[PDB]
Amino acid sequence: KESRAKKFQRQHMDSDSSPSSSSTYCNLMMLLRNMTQGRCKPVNTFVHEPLVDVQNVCFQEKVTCKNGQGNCYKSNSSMHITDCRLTNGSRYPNCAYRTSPKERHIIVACEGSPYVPVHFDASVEDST
Ligand SMILES: [Cl-]
Ligand SMILES: [Cl-]
Ligand SMILES: [Cl-]
Ligand SMILES: [Cl-]
Ligand SMILES: [Cl-]
Ligand SMILES: [Cl-]
Repeated sequence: KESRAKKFQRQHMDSDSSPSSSSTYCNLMMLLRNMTQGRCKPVNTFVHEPLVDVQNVCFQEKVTCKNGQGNCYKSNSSMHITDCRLTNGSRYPNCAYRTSPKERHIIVACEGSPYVPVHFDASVEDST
């Protein structure tokens, strides 16, 4: 049983690991974070920053969510992230991933009291 805030942490936070993800990082992390149970989650982004830094994004630049609804916020700073993409050849229960580390501003949807990230919306390179 999982709140949206807890689901966000499980799926998208990886505060305590190195930014330069090796080629097997997503294979290991998608499994460890329960994103290969029932189905292979096709795409996922992990953020290698402190929780407080990601939570604080809810109080940074307000931007439009990709679907035009909800309240989204773009980080002031470029953060260490890793994109994970399900390989073409993969099929449940065999879930293989390509790992792509990068530094990007994150855009998250926020809600609740406390007002916290509940959805990873997008990442972008450009500031402002
Ligand atoms: Cl950083
Ligand atoms: Cl790609
Ligand atoms: Cl990518
Ligand atoms: Cl999400
Ligand atoms: Cl980009
Ligand atoms: Cl792009």
